[PDB]
Amino acid sequence: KNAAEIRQQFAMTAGSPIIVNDKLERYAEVRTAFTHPTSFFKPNYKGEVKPWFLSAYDEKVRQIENGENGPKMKAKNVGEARAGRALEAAGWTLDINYGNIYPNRFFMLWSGETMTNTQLWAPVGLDRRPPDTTDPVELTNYVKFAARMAGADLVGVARLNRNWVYSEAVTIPADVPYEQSLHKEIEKPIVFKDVPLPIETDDELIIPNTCENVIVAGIAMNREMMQTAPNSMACATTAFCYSRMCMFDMWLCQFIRYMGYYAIPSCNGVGQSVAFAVEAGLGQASRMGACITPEFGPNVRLTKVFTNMPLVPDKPIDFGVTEFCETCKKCARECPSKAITEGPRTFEGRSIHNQSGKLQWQNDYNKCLGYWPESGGYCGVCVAVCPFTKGNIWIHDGVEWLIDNTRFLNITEVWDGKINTYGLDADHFRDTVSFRKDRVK
Amino acid sequence: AAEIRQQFAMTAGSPIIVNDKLERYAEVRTAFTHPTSFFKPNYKGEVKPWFLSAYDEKVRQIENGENGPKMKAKNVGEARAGRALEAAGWTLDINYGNIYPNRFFMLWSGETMTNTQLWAPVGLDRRPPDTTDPVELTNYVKFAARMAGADLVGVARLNRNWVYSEAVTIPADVPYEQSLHKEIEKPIVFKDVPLPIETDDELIIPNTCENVIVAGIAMNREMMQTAPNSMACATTAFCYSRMCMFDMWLCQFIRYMGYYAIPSCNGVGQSVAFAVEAGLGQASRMGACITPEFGPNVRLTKVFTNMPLVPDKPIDFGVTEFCETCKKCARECPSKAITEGPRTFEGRSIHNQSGKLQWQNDYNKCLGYWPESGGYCGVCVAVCPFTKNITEVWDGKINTYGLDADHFRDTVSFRKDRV
Ligand SMILES: Oc1c(Cl)cccc1Cl
Ligand SMILES: Oc1c(Cl)cccc1Cl
Ligand code: SF4
Ligand code: SF4
Ligand code: SF4
Ligand code: SF4
Repeated sequence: KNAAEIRQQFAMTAGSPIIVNDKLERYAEVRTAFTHPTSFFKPNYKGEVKPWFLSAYDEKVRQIENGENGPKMKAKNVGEARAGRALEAAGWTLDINYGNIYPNRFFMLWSGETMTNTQLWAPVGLDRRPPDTTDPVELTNYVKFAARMAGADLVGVARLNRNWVYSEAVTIPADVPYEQSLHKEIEKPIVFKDVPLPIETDDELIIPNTCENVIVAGIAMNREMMQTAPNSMACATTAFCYSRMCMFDMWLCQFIRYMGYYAIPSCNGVGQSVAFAVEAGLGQASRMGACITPEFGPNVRLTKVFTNMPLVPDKPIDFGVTEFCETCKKCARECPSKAITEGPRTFEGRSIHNQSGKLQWQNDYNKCLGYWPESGGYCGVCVAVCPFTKGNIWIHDGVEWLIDNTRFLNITEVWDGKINTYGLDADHFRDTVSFRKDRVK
Repeated sequence: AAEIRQQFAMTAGSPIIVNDKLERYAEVRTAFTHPTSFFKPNYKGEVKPWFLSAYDEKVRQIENGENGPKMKAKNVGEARAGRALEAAGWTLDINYGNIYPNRFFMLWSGETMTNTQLWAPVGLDRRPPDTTDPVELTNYVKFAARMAGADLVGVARLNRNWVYSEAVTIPADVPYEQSLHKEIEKPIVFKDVPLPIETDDELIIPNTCENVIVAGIAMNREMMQTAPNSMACATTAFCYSRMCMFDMWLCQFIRYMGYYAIPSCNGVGQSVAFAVEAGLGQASRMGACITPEFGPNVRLTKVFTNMPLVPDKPIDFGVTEFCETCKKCARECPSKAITEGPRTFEGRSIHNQSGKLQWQNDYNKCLGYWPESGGYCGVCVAVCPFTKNITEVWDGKINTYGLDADHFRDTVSFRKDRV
C-alpha cells in the first residue's frame, strides 16, 4: 500500500472543488449548534433544561455511578467507567471551553509577542528579522516539515477562500478572566483590511489583505477508541486530539513568525475547517459532512493556520467519495438522532446551523447535538461506522488503486489491547511518511 | 522489542550502587545554573549568561549562512529555517526545561487549571478513587501515558536520593518577564501531609508519594545525527514541549482518577536515575539512560504520585560492559567532557553527585561548548552505537512528531507488556 501513489492518482486540476451559488454569504459562528440559543439548551436525564454540556456532565456522572461506559452500556465495573471519563477529561488539558474558538485569546494569540517562548528568544530577533526565504517552493517544504514535527499526520496548503471565514467570531472581551468566560461570550466581526499585521481592535478582528494562504493539518484519532462510539473511549480520543491541535497551531505559528511572516492560529475558531481541508486536498466532503481522507477516512481532526508566507497550493483530490456517499448511507441509517440526511445534496440549508449557497448534504445539527447530553459524550457513531474509517479499504488491481466495494455492503478489550504513542497505529503509520517530493512539486 | 525487554529483566532492586557518602543534590549545582559555570564569553569576548552568548552565535551563524560551527548551510535561508524550527520547538517550555516546581505548566495541584475548572461539575478530581488495585491502575495509567505521547513508560518506587535537596524556582507572584532575574533556591521536603503543598519556605511532597512514573520521549534520528548543528537543536526542543504536554495530560488523568500527581520535566529530581530504576534503560559512559529502542536518543520526564502501582523491573542488556570498552563518545566529544576512565563514587566537580557508582564527567566542559557552537551539541548521543547534511534532512524522510515508521512497531503495547 502506497499512500503517495494513491494521492497522485486521484489529484485534480487546480480550483476550489466546492460548488456555490449566489445565496452564499459568510456564516456567523454563533449560528453553530454549540453556540446558537435555539440549540444551546438541552434537557438532562431528569428533564432539567441546561447548557448542553452541563446536561451531558450530568449523564457522565450518572453513568459512572451506575458502572456504565455509555448509554445502556454496562462497564466491567465502576472503576472502568471512572477511568474512561478521567481519560476523556484529561485529554482536554490544552483546550479552552471545547475548541479554542475565541480568536486572539489564551492559546490562540494572533501575535507571538507576549508568549513566554517569544520573550525568551527575543535576543535572537527571529520574529523581527525580515524573511531570508521568499521562494514559495522552499517555504512549502520548510513549513510542511515543521508541520509534521508539530504533530500533523496530514498537511496541505490552499489559497484562503474567505467564503469559509466566519463573518463574526464568538469571543470574549479582552478584560474578562477565564472563570467568567462562559458567561461573557460576545460576537465580533472578522474583517479584511489593508494593514501590515493581524490586529484586534475594540470593534473588529482584522486579518490583513495580504493573508493569502491557509495551512490545514489532519490530526489522526485512534481507530479502536473511536469504534467504541458513542461510549466514553471515543470521547477520549476526540479530547486528546483537541490538545494535539492546540500544540500544532502554536508550534507552527511560532515557526512561521520566526521565519519572518505572520500567522493566525484557529483550532475550531475563525473558519470552517472542512471546507479548507477540501480545498487544501486533504480529502473530500461526505454525506455526514466531515472531510474524508484516504488515510484515515473521517477519523481525523482538523486545525488550520492562516499566513502571508508565500506557499504553493496543493491540488484538490477526488477519489470517488461523493459517488460512494451517494449509494452508501450507512452513517445516516446508524445515526442515533437521524440527523444525517438520506437525500440528495442541495444548496439550501436545513436550518440556521447550515451555511446555504454551497452544494452539500444538508444535515440537522440540532438533532446531532441533542444526542450528546442523552449519551453523555460526543457520539461519533457516523465516523465509527463509515467504511472509509476502516484501515483496509484500498486495493491495487495491477494497474491502479481502487476502493474495495465489499466494505460498503468492548471497552475492557480496548484498555487491555493495542496502543502506541499518541494512539497512532504502527500498522498504518507508514502511510504518512513524507519526503520532499510529497511536500512540494 | 517486548521480547527483548523481558529477556533482559533483572530481579527487583535499584541497580544504582551507592555508598554511605551519598547526599541529596541541590539543583543549583547543575552547570546550567551554578554561578561557577553560568557565565561564558560570546564570540566577541563579551561575558554573558551562557545562553545569551549562545544566542549571539546563532545570529552570527544565520548572518554567515551557517548551520553550526564551521558548517556552511546551503544558503542564509536554510540557516534561518533551522534556527526558526529550533526556537519554535520550545513553545511549551519555560526557560529551558520547566524546572521551577509548581509554576506555569508544572502545577502541583490541578485546581486552578482551565481544564479542571471547565470539568468541575463532574467532580472527578474530588471523587475518591474507584480503583485501588495497583495492577489495574498500572494498566490504566500506562495506557494514558501512551496517549499522552510517551514512547516508553515505566514505574518505580520513588527513591528520594534522586530528588533534589533544594529546587531552583521563583517567587510565586513574580511575573514571567522577571523570572530569569529572580531565581531562588527552595528546599524539597517530605512530610505527613495529605496533598502536595508549597509554603513560603518549602516545597512539601507527601510521605504517601510512593511512586514515580517515567516517560521516554523519542527524538528524531536523522536530526540528532546533525549534532552539533541546528537540526539536532530542533529535535531536542520539540521533545521538551512534548515532555510538558505529557506531564500535564498524565497529571490530570491521575488527578481525575482520585489521586494526586506532581509533574516535573527537567525539575524536582534526576531523570536518568529514575529511568534506570523504572527499567527504561541503563546508565552509560556519557551519563545518559541508554534504552534498547532508542539508545540514548530519547528524552525523559517523570510524574510523582501516591496512586498504587506495580513497579517495573530494572533491565540489564549489557550496556555497562559495552561502555567499558567502547569510549566512542569520549573520543568524539568536542570539549573532552566525558571520561575514558573507570567508574568511581567521587564526582569530578560540584556538578556531580558524589556517592553513587557512575562514570564521572566534567559537565562545565560540556556546557562551555554550547555558546561556542551555538546549539545543544549532542555529538555523544549521535555517535553512540546504541543510537543507530542538513539540506538532505529538510528534503528527506519525516513523519508525525519526528517518529519513524520503520521502528514505530517496536513501541506497540498490549496489557501483557504494561503489567
Ligand atoms: O468539537 C467538540 C466540541 Cl466544540 C465540544 C465537545 C466535543 C467536540 Cl467533538
Ligand atoms: O536541557 C537543555 C536546556 Cl535546560 C536548555 C537548552 C538545551 C537543553 Cl538540551
Ligand atoms: S458512512 Fe457511507 S454515506 Fe456516510 S460518510 Fe461514510 S461513505 Fe459516506
Ligand atoms: S455524531 Fe452521532 S448523532 Fe451526530 S451525526 Fe454523527 S452519528 Fe449522528
Ligand atoms: S553534549 Fe557534546 S560537549 Fe557535551 S558531553 Fe556530549 S559530546 Fe561532549
Ligand atoms: S558511545 Fe560507547 S561508551 Fe559512550 S555511551 Fe555509547 S556505548 Fe557507552
